[PDB]
Amino acid sequence: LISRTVHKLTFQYTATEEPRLFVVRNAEYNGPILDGRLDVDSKRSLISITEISSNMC
Amino acid sequence: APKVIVFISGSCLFGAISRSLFKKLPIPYTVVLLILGAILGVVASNVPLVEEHTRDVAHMDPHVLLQIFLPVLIFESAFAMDVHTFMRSFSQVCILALFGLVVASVLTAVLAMNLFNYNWNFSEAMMFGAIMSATDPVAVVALLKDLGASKQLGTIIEGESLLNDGCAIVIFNVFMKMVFFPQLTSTVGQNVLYFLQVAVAGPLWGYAVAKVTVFFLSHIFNDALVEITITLAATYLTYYIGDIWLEVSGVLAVVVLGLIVNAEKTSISPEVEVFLHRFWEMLAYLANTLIFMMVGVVVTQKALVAVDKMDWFYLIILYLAITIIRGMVISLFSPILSRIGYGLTWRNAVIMTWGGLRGAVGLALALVVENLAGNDVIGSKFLFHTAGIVVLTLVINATTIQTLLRILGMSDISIPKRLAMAGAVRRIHEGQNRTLNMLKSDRFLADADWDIATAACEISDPYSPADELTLGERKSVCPGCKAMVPNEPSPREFADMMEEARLRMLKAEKISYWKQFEHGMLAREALRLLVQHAEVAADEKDQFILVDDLKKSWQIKGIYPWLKRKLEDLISAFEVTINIAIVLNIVPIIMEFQKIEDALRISNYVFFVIYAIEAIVKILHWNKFDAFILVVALVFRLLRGLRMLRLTKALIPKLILVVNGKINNQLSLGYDVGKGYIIGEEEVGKIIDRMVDNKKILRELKHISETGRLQVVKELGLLQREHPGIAVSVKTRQAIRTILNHSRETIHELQGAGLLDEMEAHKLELTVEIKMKRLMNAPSSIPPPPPENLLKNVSWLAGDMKLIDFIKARASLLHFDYGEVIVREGDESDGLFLIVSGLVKLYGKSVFEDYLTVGNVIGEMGVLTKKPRNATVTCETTVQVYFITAEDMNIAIDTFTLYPSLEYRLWRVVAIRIATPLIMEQMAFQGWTQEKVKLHLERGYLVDLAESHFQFNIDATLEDVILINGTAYNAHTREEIRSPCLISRTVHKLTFQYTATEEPRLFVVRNAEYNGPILDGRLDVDSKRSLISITEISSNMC
Amino acid sequence: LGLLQREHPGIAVSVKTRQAIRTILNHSRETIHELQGAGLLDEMEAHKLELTVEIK
Amino acid sequence: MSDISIPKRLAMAGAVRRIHEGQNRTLNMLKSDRFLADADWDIATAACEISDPYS
Amino acid sequence: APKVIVFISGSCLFGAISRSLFKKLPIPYTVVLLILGAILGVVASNVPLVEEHTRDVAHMDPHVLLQI
Amino acid sequence: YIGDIWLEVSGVLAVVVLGLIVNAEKTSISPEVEVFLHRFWEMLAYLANTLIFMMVG
Repeated sequence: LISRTVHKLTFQYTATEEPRLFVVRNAEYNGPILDGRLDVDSKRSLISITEISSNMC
Repeated sequence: APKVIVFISGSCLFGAISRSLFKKLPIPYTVVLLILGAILGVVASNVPLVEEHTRDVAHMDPHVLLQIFLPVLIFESAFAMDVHTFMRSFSQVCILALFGLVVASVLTAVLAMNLFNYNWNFSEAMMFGAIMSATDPVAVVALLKDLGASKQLGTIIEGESLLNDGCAIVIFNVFMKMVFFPQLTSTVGQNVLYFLQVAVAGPLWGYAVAKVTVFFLSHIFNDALVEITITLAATYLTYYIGDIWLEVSGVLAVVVLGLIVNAEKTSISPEVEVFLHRFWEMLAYLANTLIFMMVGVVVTQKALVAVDKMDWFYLIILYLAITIIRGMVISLFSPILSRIGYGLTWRNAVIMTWGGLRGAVGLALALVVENLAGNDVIGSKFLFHTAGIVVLTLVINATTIQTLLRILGMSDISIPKRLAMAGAVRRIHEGQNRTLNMLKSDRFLADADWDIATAACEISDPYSPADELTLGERKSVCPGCKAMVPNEPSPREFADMMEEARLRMLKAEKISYWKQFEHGMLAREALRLLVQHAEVAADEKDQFILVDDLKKSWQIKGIYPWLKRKLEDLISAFEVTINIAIVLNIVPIIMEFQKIEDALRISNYVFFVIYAIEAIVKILHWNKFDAFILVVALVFRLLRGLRMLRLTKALIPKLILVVNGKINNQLSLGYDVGKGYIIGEEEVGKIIDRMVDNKKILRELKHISETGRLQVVKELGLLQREHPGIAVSVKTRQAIRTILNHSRETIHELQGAGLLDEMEAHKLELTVEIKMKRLMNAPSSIPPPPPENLLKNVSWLAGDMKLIDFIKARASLLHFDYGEVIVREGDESDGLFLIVSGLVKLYGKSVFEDYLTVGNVIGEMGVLTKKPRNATVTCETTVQVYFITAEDMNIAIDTFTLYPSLEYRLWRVVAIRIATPLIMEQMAFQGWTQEKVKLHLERGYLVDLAESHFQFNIDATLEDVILINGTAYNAHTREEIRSPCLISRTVHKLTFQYTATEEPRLFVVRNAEYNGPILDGRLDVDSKRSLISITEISSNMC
Repeated sequence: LGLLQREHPGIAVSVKTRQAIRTILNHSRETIHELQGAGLLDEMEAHKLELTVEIK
Repeated sequence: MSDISIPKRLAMAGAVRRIHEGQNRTLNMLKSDRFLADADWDIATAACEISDPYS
Repeated sequence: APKVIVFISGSCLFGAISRSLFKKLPIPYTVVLLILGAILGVVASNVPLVEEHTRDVAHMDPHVLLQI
Repeated sequence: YIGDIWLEVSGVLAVVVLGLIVNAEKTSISPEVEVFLHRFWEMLAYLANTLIFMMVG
């Protein structure tokens, strides 16, 4: 487990190693924004949001 | 063998089958219960055993039917009501229910007399109209609750139904006593006294029993059964005593009792509140089931032998006329109802007209007409027409009220609610995908049938022309990150950006208010008011949530401050003995109102020992009144005057306690609404940099938010200055509630960690629940502390008696009147200023503007850093301050140097105050409230940088490192940091330069703590062998 | 436990599917609670979704 | 049979100590709030006191 | 007028008072309920209105007592 | 009622067995209904004890 003391990792690329690194990124931003786009379909009952974005203008 | 058990339990089982089998069908379960009752009735008419069962049950006495079933229905209808929304629109509900009920009963009486072939007089026709005008919508209230908007219409319909049922039973009882049981004659004075008795002493008797019940419930801790028993016994005793022992309308008494107990729900423990809601719903369900079954049995046994084709025709015309009459009533009251703040639209009027569902109250009154008419046909016609209009209203109005809400447009799901539900469903789906990918790689659950697991775990979204055009306009409004094309704004798209930013700010404010309520900071009603103001402000053109509409929450103005000051002007063990003597002499007043009444109670206990020897010779204007009472006693009415004067001079301070309680209840809501607004604006200003990207819009929204924040802070400070003691009481209530809520969270986090098992955690949670209930019954006006108690309760000063003594020795209480300037912006730091009275204004060019109040200390950073001042302080009221000079603070710093030093405590207070915006800026995106940040920062400690050679190594045990003052160098001197800043993950080692006039300060928080499963310790038995207690809780041993 | 699965295979698959579905629904319940605490979902909509997971 | 066992006594004492340090942290936070600074803190400290049930 | 409501609700209120007033005392609330019932019984033997109430309630059928 | 009246069955043992089985199959009830049912039957037994002791006195 690469600790807090390490700041930058420089991997050597060679044969028979090809190193693998697994990272987890700080939960997520549960955006209070949450803008989206619906589209009405046939019979006007399946109106459903498609593009849940939460990052817009 | 009681056959009532077989009928009651069979009705319960048939209602269970009816509810279960007809979930999908739109026909309600009450009409199919009525059909099953009719089948049981004809089976009873054929088979004699079912005749025995239904004969001894369904052919009930009328009085016992009302006295058992009506209090349950009326109390559940009052207890399910949202009392605050009911009272906000009490005017419309009252005028609609009362006046619409009396004119609908009159019109139904006139229609019955002029249309029905029977020779009914006006009294029996008014009985018929009273039964027909009683409405019980429950399905319509449920449909209007779940279908989003028109939230107020459900409360309007439910309150109108409750008052309609109560007043319908009142006019029914009046005309039943006109027709059936007496037919006596009385004068107009007795008639107006009887009307006054019913229509006034109903609610007053209900109020008296409700206040006694609420007082009894407030002082009951740690037994739910006593509380449920008290509620049930209070309801039944109120109805029985009012209707039987007095001539009081007991229905109005149970209405008032239910509304008051629903208002004072905080006097009940919350688990008992949840139980009481489900319990009264269950009792009303059983009452409705029994009434509908009995009505079906008696309709097909006794009421269906006089029905003809003309009766069926009259039933159809009666249903049409009742709907037309109710619609015309709502239409004619539409101007008066529209003149009030929630004016009815035509859509709400149509829903109110078509939601007039008849029910169990009208069925019960028809049943008592049937059983009181005897062998006459009038009861048969009453019961047949009531059951017919109940069946017709249930079928037609339930199905068409669903279709009519769909057609009129009130059942549409709003676009923001659709977006929120879609985001929740997407989060649920990605969480389930993560859980599935975890569970497929487990060493135990690898061979599970995953098709069935994926099929069973599928949380679908419940919500699946103008709308598409509007949504297309919104996505044309926001290109942002998905478009990824730069451009420049235009004067139409600038207004579009401003409007969308306003909507985003209001949505984030609503999210902040719900975060405050969910973490136990807001009350419920403050949350409702704040989200209502945000939703109202989202509907107008360009307004935000204003301050002027929020002022009405904390407008304490009314009759109550005037009563408070007048009774306090009137106020300003021997008295207990005299009050006990007057209370003991209260009973001979009732005796004199036989040995001539035992010599008139021995001359009224010899004039109450000659007024207790003239109050012990006036203890060797109130005393003038006592002397006048004694002189009148020396010269029965004298005793009455003496007793009433003693009662007045005893009951005045209880009246000021009631006035203090009412001002406290309004002031608590005002403080909660204001604090919710302040916390919401602070949170939305922490998250406005990500949302609003245009800088002009950012500056305008920040300016509006800061003006609102400053106005609310100033109003709350002046509000504290208006009523000081009640302000101290509400602040102490909120402080105790915060401490106990966080203790509850600590018990829950110990229960989740397994360190405390469920029984011991339940004991400790029982202790904190008892403490919350005792906090509810607090004094409403804690007297305000002197300046000395404020000075002893400063955070740094508070720990040590010696430092308290030194600072109190070298304090200086200074007084500044209105408009004076306490300190300038650019002058030197000459000392602290602890505000002990009043409100100040911190104008400063940091433009930093703030209002400080009682308890805040000004100049701590100034007297530590030896820096020129930041902001000038001008008084906004008369301000009393404690001026601890800089020389006194410096010699107190040089004097007190223990392990908690004065320097360490002062720098810790200012370090928390300067580290809260940094952690809130860098970590608002992880959903952290300000209170959680303050609590997480309060676990920290400053580092003695003089100890470790002025170089500091950030190892993995440190969570957040904030440099508070001075400059620092980082790692292999890569750069320099010279500000208040949150030292990030990239920095590994801090090397501080030690020089003059900086002396840098660093605040660190260390990685929660190891909650040791070890937990070894040592006890020691003491004298009497009862105080055996653990001393050395170690959790780190061999 | 491996030999116990080998004794009765189908009942082992049923109890594993029960525990898997229960784990997924418990974590969905925790996700609804963490959306309710974050304010993104109000109390009525969260009560609807919790009603769905309770029915499941 | 009514004696409280030693491990249960230790667990309850640890829970009470965690409660007390949490209340001290909450008090030090609440004394430095811009709204609740003038509360009567003697009453708050008296009302919030989760004593150990097993002494 | 069903007097069973007055007896049932009075018993509920007296049990509430008995539970509330005797939390600290080791004597249970059932025996003090029995003492209050004895006081109500001699009051009923003297006063005829309480005789009417307790007579139509407490002199119950045996079968309905068991079956309820 | 059916056991004691319509048959000659000891209905007390029937209610004992019914209560023990419903207590065993508590997972067939929803948990909020389980909490309600516990407090509800405690309340009904409290009212029954109170009424029996008052009547006996």
